[PDB]
Amino acid sequence: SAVQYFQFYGYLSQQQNMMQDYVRTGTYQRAILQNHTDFKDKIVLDVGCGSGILSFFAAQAGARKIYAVEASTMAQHAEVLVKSNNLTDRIVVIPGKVEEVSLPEQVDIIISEPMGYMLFNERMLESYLHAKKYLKPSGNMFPTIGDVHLAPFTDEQLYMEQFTKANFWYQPSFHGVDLSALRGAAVDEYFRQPVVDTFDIRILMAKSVKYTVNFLEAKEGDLHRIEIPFKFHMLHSGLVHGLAFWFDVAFIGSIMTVWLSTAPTEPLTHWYQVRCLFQSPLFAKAGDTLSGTCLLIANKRQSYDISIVAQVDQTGSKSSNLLDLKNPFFRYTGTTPSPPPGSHYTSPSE
Amino acid sequence: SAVQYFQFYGYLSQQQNMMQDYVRTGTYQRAILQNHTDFKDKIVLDVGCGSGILSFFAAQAGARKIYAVEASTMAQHAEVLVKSNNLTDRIVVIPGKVEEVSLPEQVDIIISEPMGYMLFNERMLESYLHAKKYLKPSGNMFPTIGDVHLAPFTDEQLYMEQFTKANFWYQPSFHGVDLSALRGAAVDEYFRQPVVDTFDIRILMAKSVKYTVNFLEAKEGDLHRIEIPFKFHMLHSGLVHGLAFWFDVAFIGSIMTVWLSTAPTEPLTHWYQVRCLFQSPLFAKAGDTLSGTCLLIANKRQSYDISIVAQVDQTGSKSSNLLDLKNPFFRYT
Amino acid sequence: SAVQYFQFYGYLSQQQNMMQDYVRTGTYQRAILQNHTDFKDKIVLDVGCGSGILSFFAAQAGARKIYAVEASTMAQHAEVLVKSNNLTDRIVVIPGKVEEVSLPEQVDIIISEPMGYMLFNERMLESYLHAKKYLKPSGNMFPTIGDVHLAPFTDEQLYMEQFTKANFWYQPSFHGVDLSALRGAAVDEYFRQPVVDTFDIRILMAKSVKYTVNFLEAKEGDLHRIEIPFKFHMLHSGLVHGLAFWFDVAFIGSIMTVWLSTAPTEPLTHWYQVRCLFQSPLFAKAGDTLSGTCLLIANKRQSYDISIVAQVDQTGSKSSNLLDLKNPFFRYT
Amino acid sequence: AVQYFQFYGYLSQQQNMMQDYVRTGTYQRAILQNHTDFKDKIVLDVGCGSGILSFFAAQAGARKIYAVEASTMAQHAEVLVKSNNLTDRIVVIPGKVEEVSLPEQVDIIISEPMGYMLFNERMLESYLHAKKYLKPSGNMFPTIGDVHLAPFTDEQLYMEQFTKANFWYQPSFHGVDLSALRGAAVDEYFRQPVVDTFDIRILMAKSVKYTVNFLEAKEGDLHRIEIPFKFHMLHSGLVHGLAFWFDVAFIGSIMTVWLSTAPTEPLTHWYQVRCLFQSPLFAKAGDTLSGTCLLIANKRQSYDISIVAQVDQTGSKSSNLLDLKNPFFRYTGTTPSPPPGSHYTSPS
Ligand SMILES: Nc1ncnc2c1ncn2[C@@H]1O[C@H](C[N@H+](CC[NH3+])CC[C@H]([NH3+])C(=O)O)[C@@H](O)[C@H]1O
Ligand SMILES: Nc1ncnc2c1ncn2[C@@H]1O[C@H](C[N@H+](CC[NH3+])CC[C@H]([NH3+])C(=O)O)[C@@H](O)[C@H]1O
Ligand SMILES: Nc1ncnc2c1ncn2[C@@H]1O[C@H](C[N@H+](CC[NH3+])CC[C@H]([NH3+])C(=O)O)[C@@H](O)[C@H]1O
Ligand SMILES: Nc1ncnc2c1ncn2[C@@H]1O[C@H](C[N@H+](CC[NH3+])CC[C@H]([NH3+])C(=O)O)[C@@H](O)[C@H]1O
Repeated sequence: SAVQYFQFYGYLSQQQNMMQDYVRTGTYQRAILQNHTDFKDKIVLDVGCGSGILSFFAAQAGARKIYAVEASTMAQHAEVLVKSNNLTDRIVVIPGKVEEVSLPEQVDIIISEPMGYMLFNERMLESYLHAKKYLKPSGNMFPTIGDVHLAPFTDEQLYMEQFTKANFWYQPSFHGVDLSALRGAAVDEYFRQPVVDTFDIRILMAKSVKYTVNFLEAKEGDLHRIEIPFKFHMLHSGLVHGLAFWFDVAFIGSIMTVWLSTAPTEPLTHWYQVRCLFQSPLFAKAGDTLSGTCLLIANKRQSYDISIVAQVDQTGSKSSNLLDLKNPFFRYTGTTPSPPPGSHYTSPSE
Repeated sequence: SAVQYFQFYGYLSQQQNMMQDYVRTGTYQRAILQNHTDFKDKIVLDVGCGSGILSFFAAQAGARKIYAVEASTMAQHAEVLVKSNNLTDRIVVIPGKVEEVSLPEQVDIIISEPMGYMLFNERMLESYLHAKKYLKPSGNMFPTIGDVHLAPFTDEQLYMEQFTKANFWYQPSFHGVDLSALRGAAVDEYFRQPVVDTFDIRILMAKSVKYTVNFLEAKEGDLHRIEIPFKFHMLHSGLVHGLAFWFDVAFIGSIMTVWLSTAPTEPLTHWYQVRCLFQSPLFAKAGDTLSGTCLLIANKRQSYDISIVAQVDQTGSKSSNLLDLKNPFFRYT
Repeated sequence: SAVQYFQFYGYLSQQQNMMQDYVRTGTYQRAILQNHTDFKDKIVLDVGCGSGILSFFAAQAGARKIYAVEASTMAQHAEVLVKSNNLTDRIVVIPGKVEEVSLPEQVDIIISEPMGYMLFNERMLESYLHAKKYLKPSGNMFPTIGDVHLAPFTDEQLYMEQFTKANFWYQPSFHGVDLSALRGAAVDEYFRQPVVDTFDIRILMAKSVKYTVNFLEAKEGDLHRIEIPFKFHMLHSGLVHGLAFWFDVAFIGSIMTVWLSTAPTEPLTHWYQVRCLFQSPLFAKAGDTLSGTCLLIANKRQSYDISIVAQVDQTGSKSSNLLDLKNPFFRYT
Repeated sequence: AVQYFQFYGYLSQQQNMMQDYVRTGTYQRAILQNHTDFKDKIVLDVGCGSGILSFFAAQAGARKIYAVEASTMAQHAEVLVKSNNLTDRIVVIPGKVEEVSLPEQVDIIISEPMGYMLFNERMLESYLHAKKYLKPSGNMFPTIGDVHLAPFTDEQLYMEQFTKANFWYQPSFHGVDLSALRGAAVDEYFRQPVVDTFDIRILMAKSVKYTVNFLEAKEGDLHRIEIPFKFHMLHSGLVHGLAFWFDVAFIGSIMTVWLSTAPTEPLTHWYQVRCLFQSPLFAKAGDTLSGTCLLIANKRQSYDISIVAQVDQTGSKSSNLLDLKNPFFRYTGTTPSPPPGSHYTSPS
């Protein structure tokens, strides 16, 4: 539901949680300030301003007028901050959906933070693209482009954990009740959940594949159906338990390009990384090719139905999987991720 | 939304989380089996059967026919278990809301698990009471009664934990931005959050006060406005940081009465306990009396508007508070 | 106020308290005796001799004549010690303020112990500098130079101790009275308090910054306005709760240079260390630079109005703070 | 006078006084339980500080409350009067009660003018001075003040003074002979009244009480306070000095309420005060310890204390001169130990 989505972002604690992500917030601030010529005396649109922080960064960069659109009740709080920071003549908070509000004029640049898990979750990118109707023909988008990265991984424990949980139902006398008939359904449910957390990069079995969305060119409708083909050339031999997902966005300004990355090679963000499991894992040897497709289909719950089909070309062994991005499993514990066993090529005792 | 509510309970993982609470499940089973004569050859209604477990307990106790009503998709799973457990002739799953379905006959006993945090959360108690339209005049209800217990507590660490998070909004220059104008709003939000977890009973400053709901006598409408008065006789001197809440239910059967407790003196359940924090603690001395009321008003979001007003009678120190069950702080780890 | 100062130093217990600081007294004695050649057959001025201890040290080092100026009543006690130690021909107690007395001749070397908290507190340094009107050209001063050290620190416990105290004025119903309107005033007051005590150096977030006062060159008026710029290169990521202050002085003699340090890495002195708290801490990452200035303005109440302005340059996060040396928080155990 | 009022300008001290539950709670109870003395009456709060007592008076139904305050605290009180929506009932008057002007005479005066040994800080004089604004038959809250004194024995406290002074009794402190100042150091320590608490078992006789009736007394009475005493010794031993504490009474129309700082009561921010004899006196149980404690007002907002004590049966005499404005704060928080030899039955 949309109501619930906007209720979630009405809480100051959630805004705070996002603001406290230093990578995110700091990178946005740097991206805006270091490209000051894209903002000085310009007209700006902030799509989904929340607390208003990005608009304040735009004001720090010298913007003449900033329209800050916000659909949740947070809009009232942003208005309080615009007043208390004495920026009433430069920032105008507009309550409502960017799809339904009216803007007084066209803008030189649109800024937003529309990314969700594996980039697309929450389907805010559509609104962000929708807002382009207010952009002048020479206008810019901050972020300008988004890269989704995919890679196959091996993680036997993560895989087996699912069955360990579902096997609760495989008992003939739970307080006298035979639960076993539901074991299959429980297994399916667990494997339909994308897994949100981080991992050691050594579990990755091949160089990532990149899928790019150019926000200046893309159309809203483009995000209702996203087909991501992939061809992985395996670097390590073993069992492929699924695909890991992360993303980067780039702010391409007149002075410099600034990147915000959620890669597992980078410090963690509140986006972590996402893994989609194969219910049937695939064996591959170094040198093999793992080919297939990831298809994201927009649904009515502000999310996507994910279909992943993969095959090892040399053996023809196939795996097909369906996942629901709206019900991810938050697994992150804070514990340092262990590398796969058999990572020692020299004696650990030396 | 009701949609949201029933979507939450459609997941098998959630059913599993509830089922693996051994105190809960075991206490229900014992309550039913030790009172088998209340079930033997009887007609039963299971309000919100979920996986169907309570209906299976009713069947174990010899019930002749069990109508198991369930509004979520879980209903389909319960049907599978009834079939696989060879009980098609005794357990009948009725998919839908208990407020909207039709039952073939009146029942001798209603069984359910309608309790949430502080007993009243999620507002399933209303549905449970509504189901009484299907109850024969001499019929029973399992649970028969529910007691919510309140007690004042002292916990500096918790108070400062919430305060520290709220003070983020005190910053005059977060990346150059002055957030302070929202500090009052932030404190209000954080302290409206019920704190769900457990605690050592040594933090309790007075004997608990009890508020009883008799499910046999109560009417549905009664749960639209719940006024809970309290008068505590302080046993320890110190700072009262808020009120702790937990609950007991009793299954009053023909053979014996069995209690299910979520008290902090008892083994932990998936309900843990709930605490309401005061934005400013109240100082009290041993022997003082802490008086006031907890008022719950049903709202349009499947929940309650809750106000807690407490005062130290001797000094007139008053605290007024709002609690939002829609936004709990799950602190347990 | 000057009256109060000189009343304070009139008590023998205070003199005792200072004399029993063995690092201080011992370091002074070593500084003077190891550089006996700077005193042998010389004329000395002891600014604020108190008990006279430093003058006795000068006499031990072979000085021909020592003028020991003291404005408090302690002057009479010193004279008793000069007589009982049979040093009347060498130590001459001059009662009065160094700014007002008359000395018969110019001196070869000035000795004093004019340091207070953060070096500058109590404002005896300007009197010490004023005394140079009696110094022969190329004459020496013990101490010769003073280094004030600054460093950012993180200490959540201290911050919340002070914030907890300030939150008393947050109460909306203290014995029925709403105090909250004064919370802003209370927070401002408590956080204006320098925190006097020691700490583990592990709380420091960056290499200290040095500010040097050369007592041979500095002029009296210079201590009426002191501007200390600083640029810290952050070595650790975290919350900067404020700035830590300490000081060293050097006695640069002809035989050797002797240092008296009050650094937290050194044995404790009665000066401890001083910390200034920010009402709101500043977040910083390793590699960032924390820049700003500490401005001390002499006020008419024998103290300084202190302003500390600091910012995290990468984010523009600013903190402006006031410190009141007149109202310290003595925290050491 | 400047420093005195500078001290009370800080919110932290007001807070320290407010957090003393005995004091604050007892004032609140005294005022609220005697509501007929306040309901629709004209009130004067002498030295209102934060204004707390005025708020108590307002809770009790006062028609108008004049709150006089000489320190900067006056504005903080003004902020609280506005924020508590009581501007038509409470009027904050910045300035000294001796110098400001009130338009009306009042029915009752409230204040908290007590210091160490009751009299320290000399605020009672201001309090009594304020009676120029009191209607005839008007009341005083507190109405009377009782100072209690009793002889004590505390060998450790006594010997402590010499232990501290003997720092100066050494011939080569870093090469310096300090000995000549030892006598001066000893006299200095013994001039300091000792502020802290103690076990009531160190007290050697029932206290003697000196009462000041604030309804009857004049300001001038407090310039010279002569407190005669005659103790009937209950325990035998060495008498090292006199212990001091005080009570005040709020004598209302409905009931009388007491605020005590006695060592038998929970501790207050006033603690208790002990004045040492530089020469102790031996006494037997049953002997009489007679003499006088004379408090003489000085210009330092305090008193010079002269204590002359004698054991009548032996004629052993001791005299002491003390400065109440420079007391030694000795309190540490440690549970006070009773004197050794307090066991009458086997401890094992
Ligand atoms: N079509 C739309 N019209 C208006 N407002 C919208 C919106 N879609 C999302 N929002 C808000 O936009 C914010 C989203 N974001 C990120 C959430 N992952 C807030 C980012 C904020 N600008 C910041 O950087 O702190 C939230 O407050 C959302 O209610
Ligand atoms: N008015 C209503 N009509 C029908 N069904 C309802 C309902 N209100 C709740 N439910 C279901 O009842 C179950 C609740 N409970 C506990 C949730 N805290 C499960 C009870 C089950 N019998 C068990 O004990 O495992 C869930 O499946 C809910 O969808
Ligand atoms: N302008 C001045 N003219 C004369 N006397 C002064 C003075 N300023 C301070 N004093 C005294 O100097 C002493 C200071 N010092 C340091 C005290 N923090 C005494 C130290 C003494 N010399 C020692 O080392 O034992 C005190 O007695 C002060 O009254
Ligand atoms: N002649 C005088 N005229 C006006 N004000 C005076 C005063 N003498 C003392 N005060 C104030 O009285 C207060 C003292 N008292 C007690 C301190 N020992 C505070 C009482 C206050 N009403 C409370 O109970 O909190 C302080 O603010 C003092 O500046």
